Amino acid sequence: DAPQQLQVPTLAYDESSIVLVWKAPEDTRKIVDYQIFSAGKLLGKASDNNDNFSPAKPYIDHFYVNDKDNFQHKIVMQNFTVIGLKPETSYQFTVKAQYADGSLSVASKPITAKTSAKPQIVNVRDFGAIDDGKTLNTKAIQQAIDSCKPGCRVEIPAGTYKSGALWLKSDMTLNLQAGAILLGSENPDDYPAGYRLYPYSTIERPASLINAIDPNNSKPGTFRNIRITGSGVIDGNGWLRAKTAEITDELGRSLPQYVASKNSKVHEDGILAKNQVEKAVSDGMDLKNAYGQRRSSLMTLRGVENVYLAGFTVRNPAFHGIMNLENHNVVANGLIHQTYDANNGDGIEFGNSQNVMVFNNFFDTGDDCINFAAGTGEKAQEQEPMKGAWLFNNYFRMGHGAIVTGSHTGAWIEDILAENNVMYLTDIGLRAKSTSTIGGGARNVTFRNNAMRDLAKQVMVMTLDYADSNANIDYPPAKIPAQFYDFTLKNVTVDNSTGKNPSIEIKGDTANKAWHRLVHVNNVQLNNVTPTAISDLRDSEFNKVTFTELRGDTPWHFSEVKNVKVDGKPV
Ligand code: NI
Ligand code: NI
Ligand code: NI
Ligand code: NI
Repeated sequence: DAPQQLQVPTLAYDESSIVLVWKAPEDTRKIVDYQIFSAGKLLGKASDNNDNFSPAKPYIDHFYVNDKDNFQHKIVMQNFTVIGLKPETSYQFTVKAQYADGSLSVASKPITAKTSAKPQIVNVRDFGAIDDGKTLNTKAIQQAIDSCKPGCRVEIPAGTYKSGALWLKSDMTLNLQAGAILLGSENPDDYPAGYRLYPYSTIERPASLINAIDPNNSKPGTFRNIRITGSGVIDGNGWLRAKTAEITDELGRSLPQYVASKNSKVHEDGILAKNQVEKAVSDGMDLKNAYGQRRSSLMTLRGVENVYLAGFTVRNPAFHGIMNLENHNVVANGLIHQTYDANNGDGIEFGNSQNVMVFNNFFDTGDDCINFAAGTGEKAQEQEPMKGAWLFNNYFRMGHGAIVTGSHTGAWIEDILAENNVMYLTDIGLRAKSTSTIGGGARNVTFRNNAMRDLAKQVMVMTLDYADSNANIDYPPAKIPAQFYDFTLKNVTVDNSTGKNPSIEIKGDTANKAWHRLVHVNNVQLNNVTPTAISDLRDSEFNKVTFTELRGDTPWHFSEVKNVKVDGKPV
């Protein structure tokens, strides 16, 4: 059957290049690659193209190096980058599946796609931006952005440019060139009032280092067509290095290591984080809220329709890494996150956003790699559901969970597909969490065709707490309680999970009517992991789940279950 849904991701094109992605089927056992054709002429194979353009790809190939016996699910590439094109030119494209036996599928339905016109180019050095070792460049960089006409590319060339909060606008690209480091100011005054997370949030957070934030309005379409690209680094200047400041990773490359702090330690551990918490406490906040709310995140983009993030390295946030709040049509392509172990330094947060795509990312994060959020309590639905996410061809290294939905489930997290990824040293593959009074939940979540090694904690955890007016809770409680259902875990392999907690852990509170339902687990092999602990679950089935080298006596531990089934036989 022909590959489906060949497409250019939102804004993933410029004057000389176009990125293509397509769906891979559920069952890829026979598919070993994809070949891409332009006007029926072979441009190449997806595997080879990713070797060239994806920062995840060498890590992903390397993951299989010691996999004699073919234990690990072999992921396929679902993207191809076309370069060397001409400005304002249409190109037609098809894709074919390449099979084990060497034959090819029928072509996909073609697409035509057109490169853009060569953009006005604005260099920040022409506004007096300077890498001189302590000029603050905020004004220079903001002047360059302000001078932008629609379609402008703003360039930060090689060099380290210290900067305070910057404010982006519609219809522009900020390009961070090779050798460019955008460095956060450590001065809290360089980050003025930014935003409140939700409309009903009461504490104002500072601006991030990079912002698309309208002072009054969060609605999707407040901004449009924002692109941040290039192979340079955005460094938030949040934290000191850890005692072991740098490590050599599994490819022999160096990773930075950021101190893992807490609210009572930030005065010794923080840089911007320290200074911002100090300023907030002296302004009157207790230390807990100052730590929790008053550190600048690296990037906050709110109300943007069409966002393309590509190529850049993220380091050292004072708080979160990349935040998307109420955006539509977001693509993150080939970002490199090196933020281990900055406290709350998650890779990408998606908050009440729709139609989001992450591919070719490398994640080494201080918190969750990819987190989904949708508000809290009765007011949550003041906002869009968190709906439509497609996460593929990424390499997850360290982090609190590769795919996390969310704790904040109020308006619903839904229609999430994470396929053809590799995880190595990550805490957890799939994490789903909520409490009763948050409301909403998550549904239609598929985690499939992923391979995992040396997980630090557990494979998959779905947890639902009660309570009640037992609550020290800031939002109004939800009338309909939080639930999870319609979760699919298929064609997944894990070798080693070094935590002492349950490999597959599903937990609720059936007494208080809190259960999960409609969990479908098919064709999963778990080697050298602990037994499962599955609670509060109904109308679910586990088929062709094989445990080998079990760290315990029996894999299956069930309690408080209704209409569930292994494979194929009632529990
Ligand atoms: Ni090859
Ligand atoms: Ni640094
Ligand atoms: Ni961490
Ligand atoms: Ni956490």
